[PDB]
Amino acid sequence: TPTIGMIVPPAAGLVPADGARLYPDLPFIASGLGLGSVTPEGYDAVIESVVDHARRLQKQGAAVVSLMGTSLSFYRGAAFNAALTVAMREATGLPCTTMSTAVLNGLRALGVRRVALATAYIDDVNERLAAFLAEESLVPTGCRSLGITGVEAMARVDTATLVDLCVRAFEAAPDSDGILLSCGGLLTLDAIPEVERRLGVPVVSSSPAGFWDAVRLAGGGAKARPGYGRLFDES
Repeated sequence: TPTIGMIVPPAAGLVPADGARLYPDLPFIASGLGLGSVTPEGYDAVIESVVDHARRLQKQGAAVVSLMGTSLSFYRGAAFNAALTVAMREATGLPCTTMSTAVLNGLRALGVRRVALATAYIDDVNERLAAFLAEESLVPTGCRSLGITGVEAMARVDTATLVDLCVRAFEAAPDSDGILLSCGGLLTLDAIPEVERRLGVPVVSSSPAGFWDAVRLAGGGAKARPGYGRLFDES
């Protein structure tokens, strides 16, 4: 059974709880970046830090590495994500991926072209992720946010609150094939099937999608626990 390595933003470097539950029998390890919003040391220093943490995971026995950070994966667009992926792969000799690649793969697997975006965080996250999706020829149809800033760190948002968010996002953009939920706080898994039940359209949650994508990359053919929505039920 291959170990799955994840690079996460906070220095604490914990494996995210919101996804680990999908795969209770698989070993995950994580390495935390601790980077600031801006890094005065410059662009090379940011890339070096990502690459160093990928090496650390390789040395600790990871069989694949996923960059599980929203800003690094999405905020500079798809070409940057691809270049950083190759830099990671060339640094480690391991299959490497990211959260944005995972989200693209999830929406593709579900046949989603027109997407409504929802977040528990600020508008800017939806705008960045929408621009990224649009550049990849998907069609953002609408954006809804809760504005809870603490979700950039340790905040947990109630399932019912996340469900209302996604439902209202879709009702405002009812011409959508599906919904992308990002920055939803510590736990989002429970909202997914409930939203899908109420709307009849699939939901991709960015962090759980990164788990699914890494497990797929790993090549074991392990299935997620059932009951967490179309993407995980079907793969």
